[PDB]
Amino acid sequence: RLVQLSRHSIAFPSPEGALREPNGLLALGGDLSPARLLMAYQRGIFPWFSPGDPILWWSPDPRAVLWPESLHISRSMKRFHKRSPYRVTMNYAFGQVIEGCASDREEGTWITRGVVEAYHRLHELGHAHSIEVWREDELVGGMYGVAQGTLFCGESMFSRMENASKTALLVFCEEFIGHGGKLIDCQVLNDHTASLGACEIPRRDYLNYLNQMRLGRLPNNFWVPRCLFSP
Amino acid sequence: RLVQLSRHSIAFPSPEGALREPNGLLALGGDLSPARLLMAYQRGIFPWFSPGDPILWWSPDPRAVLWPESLHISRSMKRFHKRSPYRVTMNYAFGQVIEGCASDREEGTWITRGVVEAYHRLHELGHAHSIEVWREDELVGGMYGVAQGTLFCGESMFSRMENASKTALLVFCEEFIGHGGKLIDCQVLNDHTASLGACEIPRRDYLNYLNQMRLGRLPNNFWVPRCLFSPQ
Ligand SMILES: CC(C)C[C@H](N)C(=O)O
Ligand SMILES: CC(C)C[C@H](N)C(=O)O
Repeated sequence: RLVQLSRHSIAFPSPEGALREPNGLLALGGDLSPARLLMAYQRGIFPWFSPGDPILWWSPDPRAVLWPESLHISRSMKRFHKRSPYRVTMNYAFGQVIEGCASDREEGTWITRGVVEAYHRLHELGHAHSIEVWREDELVGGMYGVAQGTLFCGESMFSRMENASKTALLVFCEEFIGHGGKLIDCQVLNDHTASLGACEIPRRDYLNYLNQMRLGRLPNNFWVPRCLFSP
Repeated sequence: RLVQLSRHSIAFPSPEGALREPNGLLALGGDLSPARLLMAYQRGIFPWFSPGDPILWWSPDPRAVLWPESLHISRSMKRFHKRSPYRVTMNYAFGQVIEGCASDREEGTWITRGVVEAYHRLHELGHAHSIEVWREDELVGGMYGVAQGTLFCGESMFSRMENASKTALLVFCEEFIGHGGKLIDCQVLNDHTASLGACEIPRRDYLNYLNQMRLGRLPNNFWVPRCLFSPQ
């Protein structure tokens, strides 16, 4: 299997052909052009690879996902948010947010300048979005991802101050479900993501949901840059 | 005659009182704010002016239009599309399409940073849409415009590869016709648009349709980003 892409085509092989180990490895090569990424997200595929390696494309089985309404907020966090010291915005500083996720030397080490430029293009074309957390005038956290109708693909999140991440995710979810949102894609289940309510589901089911929710929509102004939470 | 708009009011004068030559010159000034732009379209007025000049608003008589079903496709163009090398999408890259038209260097030269931002806002707001044509991984054409119910005002289109904009309009028309689309506004006829089957009707007639179709409605999700046609 494992198809090798090229500049001559933006089409990917079927997700069902992905490898078992590593989980979901479907293709390598191509580029991070706006059209190829959209095609990918449209088919439940996403790019991830370490700096120095060719572009690797995935669609694991199972797929880690998060039902907005199932977001788990600790009793402590709720008390924290009740008197939150942060304010949350939407699409105010995408560059800073993705650069925030990049600078942390962990899972975000895969975010190279090439990746940053690629997603900043999707954000400029209106498909990639960011939620920003502010402490005074400083960005202390947030998250970003690619929208797919009523489905949201969460690429990553970062935090430079206690409870910043949870805040962005807490408020976003309220906003999301409040206006039609139905699902958040987390790709691969991990400890932190699992502690927040993320659960695994068969890839085939994820695909069902995806081509089902990508043709849906949220209010015309749902992604317009604005303030989301401010006491 | 012809009025100076004000940053104060977002209202327009009766299109029927426009000049004959230059055809349709109705007003000047104002700004390109969403509210005002959206209002002009509602009234069958559109902005057009060269860099350096003040905003100019127009409503020509006659008006150029295109009945979707009457789109003319040559026999060799059908042969081409039958085995098409292009991919067509909706709202995948409005900014790139508009910049593509601005780069035309013929008359896309009126499209300044200001005009681009103004139409970008209407896109952000969901009133302006684009149709992209891809060849492999490259954007080779497309068109963008403002939706007005079952009426669509085609602002402009561009081509970087043979038959690109024709397949853009061909695929769009099929999509548009299939879900309730009634008319495409072309503003002012030009050899190319004329070969595609566009024609001229009296301004009072166009306005008549406009006021009828702006009430019409297409599927609630007609404009969400998606692929409309995939090559083979
Ligand atoms: C919303 C989150 C699931 C985003 C990203 N997948 C992460 O693990 O941080
Ligand atoms: C897109 C076309 C059908 C209309 C546009 N005004 C043009 O002449 O390019």
